[PDB]
Amino acid sequence: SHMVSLEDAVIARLESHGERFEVLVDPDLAAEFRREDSDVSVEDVLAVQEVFRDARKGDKASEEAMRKVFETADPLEVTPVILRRGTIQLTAEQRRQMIEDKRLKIINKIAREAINPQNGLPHPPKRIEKAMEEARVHVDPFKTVDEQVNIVLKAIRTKIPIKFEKVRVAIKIPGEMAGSAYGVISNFGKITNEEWQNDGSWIAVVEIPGGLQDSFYQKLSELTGGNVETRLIK
Repeated sequence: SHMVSLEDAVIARLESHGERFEVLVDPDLAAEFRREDSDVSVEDVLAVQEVFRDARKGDKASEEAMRKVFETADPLEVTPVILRRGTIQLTAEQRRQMIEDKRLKIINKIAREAINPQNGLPHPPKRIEKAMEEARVHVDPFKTVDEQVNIVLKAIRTKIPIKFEKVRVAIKIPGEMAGSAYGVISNFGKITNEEWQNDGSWIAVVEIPGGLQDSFYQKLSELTGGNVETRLIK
């Protein structure tokens, strides 16, 4: 059962005519809540169901002040307005930790999904990282990894040849390993076709994120102790 630690909670703040209203929120869930068509409930976003004047100092808002500003004193009705119209306040440590966390996740997600369209091959994480530096990418502490991946990809595509692309790999493995390979495959992609062979081996066509071509081969080879054949489809 999930909860934001009080250490990890951030503040969402809304000011009206010089008066602050603040709530303590899970930063990941708060970011999701801000997205279009999110299924995250406000109850899951809030660390406590209380509206503060100052959330770090613990001074809380009057019901009268909330009614004046929001036309409601219900924290579950006030909070969505603060989240959608307000700002996010981070401590120095939180900003540093969040940027670092998201930076690594962005590098990995790009490395996983991307290929070099010139040769069809993956870019190692280190290459993506180097491109981000060249493009002087600033990672945001708060924006979701999903949103930032697209921003960052656009920024680095002038530095390196890069595109998100799924690829299809045909694999051939001994029949004894087919059950086991299904489990490995499910970490990497989706089986689009599979056929037991006349000779007892098993062939599967697997659609994977293009940046995983080498990792996929490595895991399959380790599983089958080298008893695997792979090729890119066509």
